[PDB]
Amino acid sequence: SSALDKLKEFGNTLEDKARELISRIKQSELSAKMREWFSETFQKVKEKLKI
Amino acid sequence: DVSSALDKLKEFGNTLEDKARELISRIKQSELSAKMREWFSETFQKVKEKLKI
Repeated sequence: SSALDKLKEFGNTLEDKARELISRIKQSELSAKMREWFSETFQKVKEKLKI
Repeated sequence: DVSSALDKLKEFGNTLEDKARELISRIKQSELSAKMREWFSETFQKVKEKLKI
């Protein structure tokens, strides 16, 4: 059963890496959306108070 | 187009998770086969030993 249990460990590492990836994608998305929001808000404040 | 990029990676990650689970089920299917192949061969061996005797 050597090739089988080797494949089972493989499936489990894959599953864990997929979930890790998803979490990092969402944290990056949160980071990017806050960057864009902050910058846009700043620019609007700039625009409303000239230079 | 960053938005479409992160979304595509989200979709990839979700599918990879699903395929990993399917892989594990396929492995348990082969496990069943291997165990039965052993049970059949061993049992037949005994049939021979018991009778050839």
